[PDB]
Amino acid sequence: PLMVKVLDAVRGSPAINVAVHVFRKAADDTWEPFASGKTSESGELHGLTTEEEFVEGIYKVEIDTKSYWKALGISPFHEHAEVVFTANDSGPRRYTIAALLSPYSYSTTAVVTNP
Amino acid sequence: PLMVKVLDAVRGSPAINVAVHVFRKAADDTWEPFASGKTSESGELHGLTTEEEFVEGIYKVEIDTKSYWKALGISPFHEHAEVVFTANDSGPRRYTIAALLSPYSYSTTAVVTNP
Amino acid sequence: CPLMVKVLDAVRGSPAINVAVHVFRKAADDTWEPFASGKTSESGELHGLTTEEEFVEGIYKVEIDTKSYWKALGISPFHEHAEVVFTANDSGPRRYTIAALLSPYSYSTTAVVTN
Amino acid sequence: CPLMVKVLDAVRGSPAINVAVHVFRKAADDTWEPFASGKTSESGELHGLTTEEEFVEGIYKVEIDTKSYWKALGISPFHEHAEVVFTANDSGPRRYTIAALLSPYSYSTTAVVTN
Ligand SMILES: Oc1c(Br)cc(/C=C/c2ccccc2)cc1Br
Ligand SMILES: Oc1c(Br)cc(/C=C/c2ccccc2)cc1Br
Repeated sequence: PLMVKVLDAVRGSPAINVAVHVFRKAADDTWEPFASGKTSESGELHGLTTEEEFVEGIYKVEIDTKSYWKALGISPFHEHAEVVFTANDSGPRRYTIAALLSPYSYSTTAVVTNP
Repeated sequence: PLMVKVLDAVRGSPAINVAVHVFRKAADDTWEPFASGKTSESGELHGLTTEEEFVEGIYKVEIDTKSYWKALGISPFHEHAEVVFTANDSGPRRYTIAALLSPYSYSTTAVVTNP
Repeated sequence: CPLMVKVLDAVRGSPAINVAVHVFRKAADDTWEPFASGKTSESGELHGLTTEEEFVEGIYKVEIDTKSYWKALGISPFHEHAEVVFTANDSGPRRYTIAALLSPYSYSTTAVVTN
Repeated sequence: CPLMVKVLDAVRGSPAINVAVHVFRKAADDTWEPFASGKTSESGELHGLTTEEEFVEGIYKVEIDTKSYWKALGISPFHEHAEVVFTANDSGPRRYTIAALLSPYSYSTTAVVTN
């Protein structure tokens, strides 16, 4: 029920091997690690979680954009791109979080579907 | 070798039933109709052309954003979103043209791959 | 002046300076006629394109010479240019800012319309 | 002042007015400490956050209260807020504008860094 897709606006290509960390806000208001992975050759990251595991909550998807641009030898502006949202509060949904990256800019969007 | 994908930033959903017209610049510098179609329930439009047909040239992909927002009962700013590019000039490539729409804004990106 | 164009560079994190911009108005025969042009300043802005008297209701196209901009920086871009096509409407607010954010394979644009 | 934040609304084509913005600086213990805050003006801009003397090199986070903005307009948004996290570096240019373009399910941000 959670997928992340990352594109590179400079190359005109998927952003491959981008690290992604997902957190969920805990009872005590701290960010607990939830899941993590790397985008594939398609710029997609699948398999982060299951419908059982992905309960209601406030989630933070951290896309490690600085590490991505540095691995490419470029000095970018942002430390990371974060997307913070409440999920599954009217029941289970499927979420795609897409991000389009440039060295000094990013854009993100969500696609939310009801299975 | 040509796909168009359109997302809606207001709904958080694919932009469905968006009309798309493709033109190719002719010998005489006019825009000749090349192909057209509508996005599906996934916001994707497949099947516009073939690798034989999609020769080198300058192409214009016109995404009919006004008609999309009007069909939804909304008065938007732009008449359409255009993406104009040279294609296949170093041999055949696969192109995805993605666009993310709001009533007073759009963003577009290209993903170009070599099969 | 009721129309201003602002262009930014997402790669360098700067105003896009000395970008040619041409504005056209749609004529009764559906051709585009030249209306105004200039080059962006050091702030990435192009002021003084027109006056209230001249800027009547109608369909306008703002063409931004993105290809020359990228080539002058030694970067190969995807698009031939960026175009923004819209209707000016006297029942809306009176001042239009057309803003564009440029990357080699992507651009984003928005309108800020105010009184 | 070396730091300005500008927020725009992609749905209405306007400045995003009276949006709360909080700036934090990363402390030696890795916690975020409050640094500056304010509300955007009628132009969507927040000036006067800090001074040159106070704005030393370091990691800063700009948090934008997008959720309250959309709810005040009667719109259900996706994100809890928008955050922009970056390093201020004295070897780069001296003035930082953080610009954000808001839609209910999307946002785009860019940095314009100039001398
Ligand atoms: O499967 C795709 C593809 Br192909 C492109 C996108 C493009 C997303 C995007 C475009 C402009 C600004 C922000 C995100 C999203 C998804 Br989902
Ligand atoms: O005066 C400005 C500044 Br400074 C930045 C912008 C940024 C616009 C923008 C940001 C993200 C995507 C598309 C456009 C617009 C204006 Br009018």
